[PDB]
Amino acid sequence: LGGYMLGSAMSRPLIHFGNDYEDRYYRENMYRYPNQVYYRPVDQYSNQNNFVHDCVNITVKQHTVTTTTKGENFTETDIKIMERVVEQMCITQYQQESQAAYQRA
Repeated sequence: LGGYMLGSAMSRPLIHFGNDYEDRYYRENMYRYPNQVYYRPVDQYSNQNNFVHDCVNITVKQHTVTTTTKGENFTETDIKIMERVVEQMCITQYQQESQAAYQRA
């Protein structure tokens, strides 16, 4: 995460899931299964999806590993979250960071 540009609070996708319970649950969880990720600045790398699974590996983790110490832990739902919000969002970077990392490079 040190050599990983924080994905400046992502696009806070808020997957909503189709369940306002979970819609709410991400809006509530966005400070943990959240609207932020860590990754390096990818000019879409013809596969940010790649750096994604690695970013979900850093971000859900930083929130369930350096953060499980705060008392904050995920469940496969909570993870299905970081995988829906983060695997998707970092994937969004596959298309979206070719924009931003084009900009920032």
